[PDB]
Amino acid sequence: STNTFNYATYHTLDEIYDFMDLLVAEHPQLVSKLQIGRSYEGRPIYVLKFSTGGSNRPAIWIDLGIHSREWITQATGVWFAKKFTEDYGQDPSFTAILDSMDIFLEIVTNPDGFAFTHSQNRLWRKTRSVTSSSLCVGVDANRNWDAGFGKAGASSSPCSETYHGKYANSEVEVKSIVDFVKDHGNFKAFLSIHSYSQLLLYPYGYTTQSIPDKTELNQVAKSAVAALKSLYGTSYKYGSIITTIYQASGGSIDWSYNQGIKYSFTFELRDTGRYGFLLPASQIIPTAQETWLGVLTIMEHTVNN
Ligand SMILES: [O-]
Ligand SMILES: [Zn+2]
Ligand SMILES: [Zn+2]
Repeated sequence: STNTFNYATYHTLDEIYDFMDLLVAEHPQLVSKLQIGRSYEGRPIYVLKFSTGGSNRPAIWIDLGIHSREWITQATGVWFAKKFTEDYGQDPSFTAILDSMDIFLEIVTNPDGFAFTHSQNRLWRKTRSVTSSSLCVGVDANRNWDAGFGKAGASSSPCSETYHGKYANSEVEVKSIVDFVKDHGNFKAFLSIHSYSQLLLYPYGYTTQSIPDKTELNQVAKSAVAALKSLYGTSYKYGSIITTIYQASGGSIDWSYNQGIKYSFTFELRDTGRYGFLLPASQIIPTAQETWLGVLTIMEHTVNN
């Protein structure tokens, strides 16, 4: 049961996939599992849909683990999934959100790379797509989106960790999300989870031009970092991607924002470099707890209060 599943340790790809089947079996009144595509190697790509009814209700997209090595993200996603099922009908605020909006959660956005971090390279970041012309494998899925694709902030060299691929959406793991979100057409928030650095970022990453909704998103971001900090005092910096980290092209939130999805944010979770990607399992639950308060604040702003 999801009640005996250990949320305080890291899991394999199959354990997480089995957890998904368990959650759907236990809470059919709220969650269902969708296969939106298959990875380069043929692994199914799954999205959990949380909904209380309706026809094409406004939605919130949340993806985790696009960069496979960022294990704290998939772990936070599993906990989030459990959280949603416990809080509905309990937390008055979250209850109002699910009563008028659907939440789409993608725990393992890059399954091939995730399997690879467990079998061969713990620090693997990219997908596992093969390019016959190179001995190097993979494309950085967060440089593959049609948002300033091929511009500064990504590399054209296949061996680079930030290789953008041959063309925008070349990676099936990316195309499957683009297609799904576009066909859906009613997403109001697009949240992508990463690690590490402790930053809450909004568009743009590919250009220094300010998004027209700059002042609003910056206020929402300030509110979200305040709420997250309240719990354990964890401090986050926030701002546009280009001014807060560096210029980065072909990123997902830049693409989602240009698709009319206003509340597009990227979270860079714990820590700031002590452990980096190898965050100890003892910090899983705490990280998941604080990030939740931050995420919820953004959602309340999308239902509009
Ligand atoms: O990242
Ligand atoms: Zn990342
Ligand atoms: Zn990052």
